[PDB]
Parts: sequence; C-alpha cells; structure tokens
Amino acid sequence: SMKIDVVTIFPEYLQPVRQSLPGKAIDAGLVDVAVHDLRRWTHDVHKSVDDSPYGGGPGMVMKPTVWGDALDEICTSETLLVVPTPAGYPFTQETAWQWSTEDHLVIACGRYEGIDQRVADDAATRMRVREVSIGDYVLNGGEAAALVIIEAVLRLVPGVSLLEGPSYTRPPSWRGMDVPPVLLSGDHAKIAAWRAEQSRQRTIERRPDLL
Amino acid sequence: SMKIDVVTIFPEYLQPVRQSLPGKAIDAGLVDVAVHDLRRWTHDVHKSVDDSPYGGGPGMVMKPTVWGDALDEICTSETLLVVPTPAGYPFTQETAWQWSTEDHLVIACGRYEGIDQRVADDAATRMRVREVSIGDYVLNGGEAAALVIIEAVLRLVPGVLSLLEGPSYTRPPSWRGMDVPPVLLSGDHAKIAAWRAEQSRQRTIERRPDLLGFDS
Ligand SMILES: OB(O)c1ccc2[nH]ccc2c1
Repeated sequence: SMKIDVVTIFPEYLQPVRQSLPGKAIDAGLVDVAVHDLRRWTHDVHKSVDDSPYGGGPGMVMKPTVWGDALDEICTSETLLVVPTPAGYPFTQETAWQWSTEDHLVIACGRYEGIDQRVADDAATRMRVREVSIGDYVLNGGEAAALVIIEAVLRLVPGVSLLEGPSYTRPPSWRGMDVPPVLLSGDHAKIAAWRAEQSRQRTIERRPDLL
Repeated sequence: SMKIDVVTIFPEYLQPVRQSLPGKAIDAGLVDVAVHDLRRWTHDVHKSVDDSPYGGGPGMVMKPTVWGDALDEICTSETLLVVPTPAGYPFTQETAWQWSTEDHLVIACGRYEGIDQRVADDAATRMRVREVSIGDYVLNGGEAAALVIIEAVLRLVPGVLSLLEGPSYTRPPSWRGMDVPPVLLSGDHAKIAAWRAEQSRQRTIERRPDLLGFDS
C-alpha cells in the first residue's frame, strides 16, 4: 500500500485526483491520498505562510516555522519528502518507478520562489528528501507538478530510448487519409519493422537528444 | 485577452484551473478558460470515443471522427492546437513564452493509448498544431499536462505580472540551530549578488549539469 500526503495552501487543487482513485483500490487499501491545508500550521491570526527574502529581491519565501510544524506532524522516519521546484533534480520515468514502491510520500507544495531552504535541510537529517523539477519551465507553485507526480507514480502501482510512433483505428479512410496499408497486412513481423522505423524517424525529428 | 479551450473526456479533472494563478487570471478577465466534454460530439447511445488499434497492440486508440467534429466546432485557422503526448516535442520555458502571445489555444487531451494520428494531421491542413511532451514520464492522459501548460503560459501573459535559482531564506535568522547565511544579513548588495550567483551555478552543476553543457 502507499500513503500520499499533500500539503498546500490550495487544497482544492488536489481534489480532482482523490476523486480519480478507483473505489476498489481504496477498499483494498492499496492507496490513500490525503490533502492538507498548510494554513492549519500557521501561528498568527493573519495565517501567514510567507515573508520577505533575506538578501532582498522579488517575491516572497515560505516560512520555515510553518512548514517545520506541518512536516513534523505529517512525516515519519519512513517518509519520502517530495518538494516540487523548478530548481530540482529532474523527475523522470525512472524516478516514478523508484517511488512507486514507497510506503509514504509527502509532497510539499510551495511557491516557486521557494520554501526557506532550512526546511528541506532539517528534514533531510531524519528522512529522505527529494527536490524535483517536472520540466524546464517555471510554474507559480508546486500544485500542478504534484498532480503530475502523483499520476506518474500511482499508474505504476498495480491496481491503482525511442518515442512511440503514430497510432490508428477505424475508419480505414478518414478525411482523405488512409491508415497505412502495412497495418492491415497481417504480416506482423513487417508491421513491427515499420513501427520501428516510424519510431526512429519521430525520435530523430522530435527528440534527437534521446539518440 | 486569451481564450483557452480544453477538450477532454474528464472535464472534472480541469477544475483546478479555477485555483491559484489561473483562477486569478480568469477573474481579472485576462483569460477565458472553457472545458468541453469530448462525448458531446458522439452520436451513438454508448458514446464511444475509442476503438482497438490497427496493426495490433495493447489498449485502445481514440477515434478520429469524434475529435474531428469537436475540433471543427472549436477551432479556427488562427487557433494553436496543442496536443499533449509523451511522444511530442519538448514543452520548455521558451515554448511558454511563445504561447503566451497567442489569442487562442485549444488543448486536446487524449486518454488510452492516445489519439488517431490523422486528427493532428487533418488539423494541420487548417491550423498550427503542436504535439508536446511536458517531461520524460508517462501519464494516463493529457489532462494533467494541460494544467501544467496553462499554468506555465498564463503566468507570462502581459498583465498577469539558463541556470537554477539557489536557496532562499526568510525570518527568523536562526531556526532549529540553523542560521541564514551571514552574507544575506550583511546588506552588501554586491556580496549578496555574488554569493547568489555562485549558489546558483553550484546547484546547477549538482542537479542539472546538462544546463551547463556537462554529461548526465
Ligand atoms: O505527456 B504525458 O505522458 C501524456 C500525454 C497525453 C496522453 N494521452 C494518453 C496518455 C498520455 C500521456
């Protein structure tokens, strides 16, 4: 089984992924995803979660005292703490496979300007911490990245190179375009070879880095 | 103003667009986001959107007929049609800047093993089409990728407001016995700039050496 806890100031952002888990998976206790409003751990009447950056500059930095309290409550020694950030290590399919066998993921969603670095650094002294980027672009906050990570990981939990080439289905002719006849040939070795060439061409065109 | 139409068999998944930055941009009238149920364009009682692949293989492929009808209605020749796919060109910060200037994005979200290739090929005879991958991982469908693309693009549109950013800090100056780097408290703009530039380049070599032209 896997437990995922997500901490965010926008808990409703995660609601359409809880309502996305099959009832059978939950009933079988294979998965539980819980979302927590970071403001539960604020200290002041204004429910402050960020503050101006030391050393100056634009934006705000999320408060270590608030995050520290939240993670103290939610995390245990077994936790893998995931922090989405454009400054992270790359999150890849390999990462997804690795995390798919974890018992407890906690995903700390913050603004891209960051969570005070002492939060992750403190957490790393008693649990595993992974700061990760889902791509080479900036998002305002970590919530959409959390959705991507949750989906990529959970689809690898049972019951919860080259690029793929083009796919086709009925009808065989549509708006003047025919399905490649080789796919209708019943020559399955030839079909495999054709698909391999399609994959090669597409990878050269779109992702030459992979070669 | 920008218009973004999203087409999906799971319109409820696109509800998060009402949150955070996209929500604020919508309320500020800088963008209109409309989500459409692809099944609106089916005609059978079963509302089928998929069929087995020609040539074999696991799973199902989304039918071109339903998609063609949907895109016929929603798209114009000025539309930028965005198709998330793990087999797409990379979506990068440069892409986000480029698309931030667009009048009309339509994001076609696939499921199963993807969409019959003729949908994109047909659309390309009438409009610009972009098949894009948001990263090197596989999702179950295009919906989460649509959210990522919308978030990355909208924060760049006029009026909504390389290397890795290094660590950031805020009050208190000491916490759990961990001190904010003294230079950040020193008020010396030059020394702070230099420390930050250095932290940025150091984090980059460790986490993203590719950005500086190194292996891995
Ligand atoms: O970018 B994703 O990995 C992605 C995008 C679109 C998709 N359609 C079906 C799976 C699927 C996966």
